[PDB]
Amino acid sequence: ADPEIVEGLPIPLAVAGHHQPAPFYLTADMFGGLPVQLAGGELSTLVGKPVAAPHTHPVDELYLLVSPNKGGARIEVQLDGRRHELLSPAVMRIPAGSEHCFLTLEAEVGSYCFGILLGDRL
Amino acid sequence: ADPEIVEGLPIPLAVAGHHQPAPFYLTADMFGGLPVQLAGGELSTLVGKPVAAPHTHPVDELYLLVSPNKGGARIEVQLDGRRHELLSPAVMRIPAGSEHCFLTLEAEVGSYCFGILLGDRL
Repeated sequence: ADPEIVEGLPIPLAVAGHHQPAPFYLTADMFGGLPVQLAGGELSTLVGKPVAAPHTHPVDELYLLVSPNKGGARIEVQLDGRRHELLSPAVMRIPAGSEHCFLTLEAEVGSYCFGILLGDRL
Repeated sequence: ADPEIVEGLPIPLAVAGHHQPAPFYLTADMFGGLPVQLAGGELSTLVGKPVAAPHTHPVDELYLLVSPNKGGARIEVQLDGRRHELLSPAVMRIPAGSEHCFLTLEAEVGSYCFGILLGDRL
């Protein structure tokens, strides 16, 4: 087993507000310790099916939205109780402590949203 | 214009070893300053077409490989002059200073590889 690689992905972690574990691709324990965590997933099966209720983390975060066609995915991010619209590709800042969640309004195969956590606590 | 969002993506930055600019989705200047940078892209048009010669960065890095079907993308990462194989989903550590690059061997629509730079210098 090659210590430079992790193939045991995603790592499903319990996360506040979620109805099933969130899929993690980077965790804080990896490779002797990372300064970020990263969760997310492909959106084609999540149209109209939010992964979570509004929830918080004690670290700043970023949402990253990508899709193979320009504008191929659209999400709504609730932040501080108000909706923001993202059209792929896009990034959005989510301040530490802020109540947030996203909803997929449209996606194609290969649309991805990731939550990038700028620290090691959830 | 909503300061919490960046829609002007990707941000094509000149990067050593590349033949065209690398597509950045997170840059160090964003949102008043980030501690990471992130570049990458969809792999279906990159099968057999490496983006770069071996090159280095002065910060630790991670490669993240995802695809809509489990095992739907396979890449080879050269690290320290030796090839490592990644089958999606996977992550690989790339130590600061280490000569590295990747080659897409197989991908489907929606396969993505990202380089996640654990610092603010290239």
